[PDB]
Amino acid sequence: GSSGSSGDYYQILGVPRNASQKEIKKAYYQLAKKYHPDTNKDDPKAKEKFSQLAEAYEVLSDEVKRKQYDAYGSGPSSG
Repeated sequence: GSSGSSGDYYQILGVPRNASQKEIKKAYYQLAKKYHPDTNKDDPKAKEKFSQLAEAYEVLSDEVKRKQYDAYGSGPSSG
């Protein structure tokens, strides 16, 4: 129960583990625009957040990456 999870793309984007291709796409853009580097001038942390998004979608949007990630999507990081 560590306050603040990092790694689960589903969380980064804000979609359920059983999201839909449509939701994944729509969400990705929704978040991206929200955490845009342009609007975020005095936000050096954002630049990092946005990067996470793109990477998240790339995998999800991809059936291959999503499938593999679906099984290899575990957080063994002690907690």
